[PDB]
Amino acid sequence: NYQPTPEDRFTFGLWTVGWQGRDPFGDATRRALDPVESVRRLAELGAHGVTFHDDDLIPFGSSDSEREEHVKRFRQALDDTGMKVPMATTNLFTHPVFKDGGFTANDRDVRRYALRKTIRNIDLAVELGAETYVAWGGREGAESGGAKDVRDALDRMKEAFDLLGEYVTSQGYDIRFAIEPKPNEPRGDILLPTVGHALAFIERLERPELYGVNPEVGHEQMAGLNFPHGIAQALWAGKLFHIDLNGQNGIKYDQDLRFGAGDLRAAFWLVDLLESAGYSGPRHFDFKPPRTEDFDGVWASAAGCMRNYLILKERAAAFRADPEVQEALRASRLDELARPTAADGLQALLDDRSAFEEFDVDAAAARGMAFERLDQLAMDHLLGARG
Ligand SMILES: [Ca+2]
Ligand SMILES: [Mn+2]
Repeated sequence: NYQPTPEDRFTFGLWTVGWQGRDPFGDATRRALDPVESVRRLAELGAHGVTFHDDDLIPFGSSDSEREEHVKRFRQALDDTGMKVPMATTNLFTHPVFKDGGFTANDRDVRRYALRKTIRNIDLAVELGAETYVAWGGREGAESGGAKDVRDALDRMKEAFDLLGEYVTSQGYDIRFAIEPKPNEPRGDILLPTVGHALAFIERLERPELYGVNPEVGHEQMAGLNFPHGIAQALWAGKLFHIDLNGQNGIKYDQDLRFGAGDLRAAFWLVDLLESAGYSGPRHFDFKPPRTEDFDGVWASAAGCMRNYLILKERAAAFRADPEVQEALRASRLDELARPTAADGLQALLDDRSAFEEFDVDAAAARGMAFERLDQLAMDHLLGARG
């Protein structure tokens, strides 16, 4: 019955199950959770670990002795349970100082503060065991055209990331960075709005090897993009350092539903891809139990994240192992897609009359791709009508 175990690498942010339910239009519907309780409860559900923003773990503005107590208690709960902390991040979005951004705030003093706040938490993240440090630039962007010169902003963004890379290098840390794209919300448009834009930006950093992406299901879907396709591009680039799993119904505000909700078939094809590509990173849920729920419903929603991943993993595996699917894939020429177009080389291609001058385009055109039969096998497997 689809029971999670630590090898599944399922992780959760403190801010996920800890979301109190405040929204644009609404006061909290749930009391705050102690991070130690979340670690305990998630461990009992079969999670592998947890993640945190600085300000989730240590309230903003804490004294040194309050900070020490929060960290000691958390480290303790982790040491007790065997829960890991594979990723951490900085809150560069809540405090009003970040109203125009952290790294790309127009005010230079805010950009410097953002970097110092991030570096403090990188040290803590490393201490607690994180392999990935995420950046979600949710305040980087604009509501209006004159407010933000994007080339200058990208210069500032690059400067910031490059300084963070210099910092980790100077310390000999092994931690790597991952940019979590989002196209909009809370800014009217956010910089680096998709996986593609983040991948492209990373190529211009001084040490690109230190940076990858942390794509989120719902975020790419807020641009109407195909999340599995974007993950394939990230994999192709060697940059899928981490991933955020959740659900989203289409182009609208960022819902952060439990994984499996929203676009179920996209969830199926995503799990298929991660498993068959051998992604080995965390399966992290950046989700929020709806504010309709009480704590029982929080834990049910968290369990459902994991359950749905495991159901989908079984269905995708059954699909790929079915001889009838393997024959359909061949019928649709997926194998031919894996062959070089011209391993014979350019000159041979140019001189090959069979490729062009003498190619029977009509016979090629007439060959059906057989994609609908393939996709109905996939549907039948997902729905358990096969497998
Ligand atoms: Ca996320
Ligand atoms: Mn989101």
